[PDB]
Amino acid sequence: VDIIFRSKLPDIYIPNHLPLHSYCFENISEFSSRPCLINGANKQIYTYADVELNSRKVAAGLHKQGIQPKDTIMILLPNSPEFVFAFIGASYLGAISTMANPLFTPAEVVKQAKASSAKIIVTQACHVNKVKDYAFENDVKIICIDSAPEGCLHFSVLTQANEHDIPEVEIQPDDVVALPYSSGTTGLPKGVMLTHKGLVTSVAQQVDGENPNLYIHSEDVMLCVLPLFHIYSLNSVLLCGLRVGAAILIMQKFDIVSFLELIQRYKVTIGPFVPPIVLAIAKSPMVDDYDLSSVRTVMSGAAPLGKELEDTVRAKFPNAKLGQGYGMTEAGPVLAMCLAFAKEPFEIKSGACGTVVRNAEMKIVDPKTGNSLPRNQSGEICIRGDQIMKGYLNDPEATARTIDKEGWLYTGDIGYIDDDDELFIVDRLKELIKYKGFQVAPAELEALLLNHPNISDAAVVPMKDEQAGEVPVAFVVRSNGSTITEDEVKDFISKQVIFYKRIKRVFFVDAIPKSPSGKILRKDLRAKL
Ligand SMILES: Nc1ncnc2c1ncn2[C@@H]1O[C@H](COP(=O)(O)OC(=O)/C=C/C2=CC(=O)C(=O)C=C2)[C@@H](O)[C@H]1O
Ligand SMILES: [Mg+2]
Repeated sequence: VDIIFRSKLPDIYIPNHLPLHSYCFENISEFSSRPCLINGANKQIYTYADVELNSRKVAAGLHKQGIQPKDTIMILLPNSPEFVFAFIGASYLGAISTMANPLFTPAEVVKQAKASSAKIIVTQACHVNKVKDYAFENDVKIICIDSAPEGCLHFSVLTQANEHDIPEVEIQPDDVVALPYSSGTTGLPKGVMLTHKGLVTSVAQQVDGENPNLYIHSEDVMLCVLPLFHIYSLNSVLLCGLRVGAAILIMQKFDIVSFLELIQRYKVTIGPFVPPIVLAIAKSPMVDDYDLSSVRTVMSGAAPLGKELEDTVRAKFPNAKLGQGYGMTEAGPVLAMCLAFAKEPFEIKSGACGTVVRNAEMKIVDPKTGNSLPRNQSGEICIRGDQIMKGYLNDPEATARTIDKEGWLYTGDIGYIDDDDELFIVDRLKELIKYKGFQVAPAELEALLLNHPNISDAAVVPMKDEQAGEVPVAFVVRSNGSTITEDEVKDFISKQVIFYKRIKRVFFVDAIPKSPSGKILRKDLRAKL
């Protein structure tokens, strides 16, 4: 029998039959006049009323541009009010938003645009070159938020639309609303189908209930420095923030001076961070010149944090509850959330990534035997609940390998739960690399390397790194007679991928360590490092 773990919080009612926009704005009349989005770039503020209205106008505009229920738009933007209006606008139509890093290479963007069947790409003028040819050849509309080059529309064409022209629509709970890309537990990036039901469940798991797991309210100011095109910020910052009526302070990029100035100036109360930001706070000489006493909650997620950094956060944020959250795109994303963040807080331990969310079930499974394990024994973390993905777009085979027929999502993460129901992640079974919290899929890089006429075989694995947590390193077997150097390999990759996917070291070997079956012995390679 499976040994099942649950939250220390009781199950709650979740209205996951509601469309995401209906749920997120359910209580809007209570904070209609309150600030919703604060743009750190220009200090423009939009109220809740504004955000709901603009989203509805954008929905009408998108419909006029040809977006029907179940159609897809691609958002190719930095953190911005426009990102938000496009995302919520598509939700109103029963449509889907796929989101991507605006700094992706042309090849990377086009691959995702093709895979997702995006009908419209929303971007900035400076990135039109990345998609122009593809979009013209395929009649994909390009909408720019700043200035429209030839053959593009301005975002104003969406906001000019009348909110009363939103068509009648019957959105179902299992309808897809968000399509972030993730490589999951093996292979290439795949389209993660996140539904209305799923996202409502995940948000509720965090912020709803008499004692919410992550207590945020309508007087909080939450920093949005994490990218909205990734699921952490999208769900835990934007969607959770909207649900409770919090102010969301948008930053387009991390800059230490801007970051500190904004926290001090706006009296930021919620800090959703990743370990590299925590590291910058611990290391920077200018931090001592700032008043960060306003921050009451500091969360780190997306990558391991560790004891040394956890300590200096305490010092630099004297009034904050500090802890971690643990998410995975396929999981909706949140699996576990620090209970020190609760309205009535629980005691926590350093290095824990939280307690499994309420209205969910967790088990720990030995990868060798398939046996579910008791407390204080490490194995693969698995989760079940309404919050998880519907599956991978156009990939039933990968879905079947990732979520079993009893509804269990296998994360590829190794951990244990202790006597206080605190989850600790100790290792990663899956091949995924995390550079500053960003996914790096080795399979993508390995495919590129194997394509080089002077490379016979290759394996990409994480190497531990202070600044980035992990960096991608390549083990390369040269073809016979090949003289390709470390820099030549690095350059070959650097010309084809976004910066964070770059190979930082190349180790040349006679053979890639493989199992008898020929699967890369990644654990063996990590051990060599
Ligand atoms: N706290 C963590 N400690 C160690 N590893 C972590 C942690 N969080 C994520 N990971 C590793 O990243 C993988 C998922 O990559 P992904 O890029 O799919 O997803 C994320 O990272 C999302 C993390 C979130 C964190 C929050 O606190 C939150 O509120 C909402 C989301 C996952 O399978 C782990 O290997
Ligand atoms: Mg319905």
